Amino acid sequence: AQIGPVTDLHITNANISPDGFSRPAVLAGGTFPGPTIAGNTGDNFQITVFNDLTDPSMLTDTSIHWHGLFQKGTNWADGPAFVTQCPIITGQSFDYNFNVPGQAGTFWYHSHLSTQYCDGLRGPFVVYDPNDPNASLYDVDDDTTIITLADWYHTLAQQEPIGAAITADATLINGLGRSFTNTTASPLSVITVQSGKRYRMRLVSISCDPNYLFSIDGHDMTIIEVDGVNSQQLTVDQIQIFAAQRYSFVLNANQPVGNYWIRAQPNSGGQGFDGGINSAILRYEGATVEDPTTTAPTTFSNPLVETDLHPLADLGVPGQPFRGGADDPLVLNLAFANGRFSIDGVSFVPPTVPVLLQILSGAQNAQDLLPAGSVISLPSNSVIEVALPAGAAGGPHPFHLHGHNFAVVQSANNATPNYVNPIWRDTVSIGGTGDNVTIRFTTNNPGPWFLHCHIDWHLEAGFAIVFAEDIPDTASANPVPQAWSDLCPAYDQAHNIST
Ligand SMILES: *[C@@H]1O[C@H](CO)[C@@H](O[C@@H]2O[C@H](CO)[C@@H](O[C@@H]3O[C@H](CO)[C@@H](O)[C@H](O)[C@@H]3O)[C@H](O)[C@H]2NC(C)=O)[C@H](O)[C@H]1NC(C)=O
Ligand SMILES: *[C@@H]1O[C@H](CO)[C@@H](O[C@@H]2O[C@H](CO)[C@@H](O[C@@H]3O[C@H](CO)[C@@H](O)[C@H](O)[C@@H]3O)[C@H](O)[C@H]2NC(C)=O)[C@H](O)[C@H]1NC(C)=O
Ligand SMILES: [Cu+2]
Ligand SMILES: [Cu+2]
Ligand SMILES: [Cu+2]
Ligand SMILES: [Cu+2]
Ligand code: NA
Repeated sequence: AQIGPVTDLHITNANISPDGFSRPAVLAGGTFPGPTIAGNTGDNFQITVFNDLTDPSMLTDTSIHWHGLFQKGTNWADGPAFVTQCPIITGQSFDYNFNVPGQAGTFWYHSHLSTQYCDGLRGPFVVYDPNDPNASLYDVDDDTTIITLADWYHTLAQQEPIGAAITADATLINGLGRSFTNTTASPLSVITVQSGKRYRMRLVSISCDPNYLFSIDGHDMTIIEVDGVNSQQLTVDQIQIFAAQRYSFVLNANQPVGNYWIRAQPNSGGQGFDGGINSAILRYEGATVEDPTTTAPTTFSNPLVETDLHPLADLGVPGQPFRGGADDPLVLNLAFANGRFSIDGVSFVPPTVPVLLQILSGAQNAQDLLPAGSVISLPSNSVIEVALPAGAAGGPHPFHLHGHNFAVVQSANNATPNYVNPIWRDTVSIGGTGDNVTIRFTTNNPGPWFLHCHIDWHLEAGFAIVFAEDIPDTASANPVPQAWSDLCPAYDQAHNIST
C-alpha cells in the first residue's frame, strides 16, 4: 500500500538480503526500497520521521530530502544536512510539513546525510494529477507500475574511501536482483501486465552512482514525463537514466502472452546478463511461470536522446537566445584532483551551522556565509544561466539543483544550444570532455538551494555548492516551526559540539 500524504515514517536498522547476501541496512518503513509516499497535486504532506537508528556503522543521525519538490516557503523542510537543517538524532522525531502546489509527477525521497542513502534509505514519492493531461494515454497507474532501479553494495557506505571509484555488487529492480560475483539464483522481481492494457510505468533511478541502460525485450516505451515535467510523447526502445532521474513511459502490453526480460545495464559493475544479473521479468497474465527466453538486440535503434524531448506545455526558455543571455550568467569550474572534487576552486565540506540557520541569524551576504567560498548568492526575480562544462574525472556527472527545475539549454554530446523548446528537468548529465551542458531558471523561491553531483560518493568528496537565493527575503519567506529551531541545539548537545 502507498502511505501519505499524512503519515509517520520510521527509520530503522535491519538485515536484508536483496541479492542473496545478508547485510545490515538503514530502512524507511522496514523495506528496501522504502514504501511509496503519495498524494495529489497541491496536497499538504506531513511526514513525521521517527529516527529509531542504533547502529553507528551507518550513522545514527538522519535527515530526509524530498527530491524534486520545490519547498517554496518551506526551505527548512528540504532535508540536506547542514544546508537546511541539523540532522534528527536517534530517539527523536520531526514533522516535515510542506505543500506541493503546481507540481505533479514522479519523485523520490532519500537520506541526505553523508552517504547514508546508499545504506538503504530511499523510496518513491508520487504526486498524482486528478486532471492529468496524459490520463487518456493509459489504463493503469498505481503502486504496481512504479519501477525502481538501484545500486546495492555489500560493503557499508561509511567504509567506502572518499573520492574513490566505488563499485556496486548488484543491480536491484524493484528491490531484487543478483550479485555480480558469487552469483546465486536469488529471486527476481516480476512486473505483471494484462494483454491489451496500457500502463503508466514510473521509472525511478534511486542510484547512488551508476547510470542504467534500461529496456524491455520486445517492447518499446513512450515517454510522457521527465523528472516531474510532462513531455510530448517520445517513443524509444532504450532509456539511459542517470542517478536520481525519473521518466514516465507508456507500456502497451501488445506482444504475445509470455515472459520478457527487463534489462538495466549499469555503466560500472557487472556487464551483461549472465546468471540473470541486471535483470527482472515482465510477465503477462496467463504466461507460464518461468524465466524469459528473449534476446536483447545487438544495438538499439531508437535510444533516448535528451534533445528529442520537449515539454507538453509551452514552457519556452527564460532569457535571451544566446550564451550569457541572462540576468546572472554563471560558468562553474568543475574539477577533481587527489580524491576531492571542487567547484570554483572550493571543495564542499558541510558547515557546523546549517546555511539556512546562518541566514536566519543575520548573515546576509554570501561572503559572510560558511563554508567560505561554497555559497553563491543569487538575486531575486532574475533569469539565471549556469554552464557546467564537463571533464572532471568520474563522469558522466548527473548534476541536480534543489528548489527548482530548469530548462536544459544544452545537453550532453551535442554542442548546439536550444533556446526554443528544450525539456525542463531537475537532474542532468553534464556529459563528456568538451561538453557545455547549460541550464536556466528564474529565481522565485527564496532560500539556500544545494547544487551538486548526484553520484553520492562525489557529493561526499566535495562536488557541491549552495545557491543562497534571495538572501534578503529568506527569513520572511520561510517561517520556521519550533521543532526545526530545536534540531541544532539537540544535535550539538548529543555530539558535544560548541555553537
Ligand atoms: C561554456 O559556455 C560559457 C558561456 O555560457 C563559456 O563562457 C565564456 O568563457 C570565456 C572563456 O572561456 C569567457 O571569455 C573570457 O573572459 C575573460 C573576462 O572575464 C577574459 O579575460 C578572457 O580573455 C576571455 O574573454 C566568457 O566571459 C564566458 N561567457 C560567455 C562567452 O558568455 C564557456 O567558455 C563555455 N565552455 C566550454 C568548455 O565550451
Ligand atoms: C543537437 O541539439 C540540437 C538543439 O536541441 C538539435 O537541433 C534541433 O533539431 C530539431 C529536430 O530536427 C529541429 O527541429 C526541427 O525543426 C524543423 C523546422 O521547424 C521542423 O520542421 C522539424 O519537424 C523539427 O521541429 C530544431 O530546429 C533544431 N534546433 C536547433 C537550435 O538547431 C539536434 O537535432 C541535436 N542533434 C542530434 C544529432 O540529435
Ligand atoms: Cu536527490
Ligand atoms: Cu533534490
Ligand atoms: Cu559526479
Ligand atoms: Cu540533494
Ligand atoms: Na523565451
